Amino acid sequence: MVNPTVFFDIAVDGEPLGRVSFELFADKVPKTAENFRALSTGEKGFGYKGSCFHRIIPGFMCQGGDFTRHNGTGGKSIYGEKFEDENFILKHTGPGILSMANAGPNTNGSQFFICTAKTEWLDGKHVVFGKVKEGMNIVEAMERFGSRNGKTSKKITIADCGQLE
Repeated sequence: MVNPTVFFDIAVDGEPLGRVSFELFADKVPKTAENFRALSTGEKGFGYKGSCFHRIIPGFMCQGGDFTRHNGTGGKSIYGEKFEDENFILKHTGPGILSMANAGPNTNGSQFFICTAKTEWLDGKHVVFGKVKEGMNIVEAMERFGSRNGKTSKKITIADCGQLE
């Protein structure tokens, strides 16, 4: 095997921005990687396609994944609703890190965030499970639509998403 690669085609108020591809560390966090992969392909009948990045903070991160409530309070995993923190082997070492958002210990659903900088204070609190492979320039572009409190100036949506490799 080899770690899977998924992609997100980002749009700003419908206007295509570009593609961001991610390598999912299935070799270190198989359960967390699988949740993201399946939600990216939409194979379970629900997922990221059509959802938006509701919280974008410049110099920090781009958060999304709430396909149920579309406001940062919903979303769900492919294992029911919420699942345990698999492990904290990987750290938020720098820009491009893909990690799970949560509401405290063992509350992983579908929400995730892409770091635009090293965020060591999240180590041991959020499960790191992947990283940007291609399109970091697109993530930087998305970052320009965020604000200090996270509210986005325009709607940043996942026009399409799926698996490449």
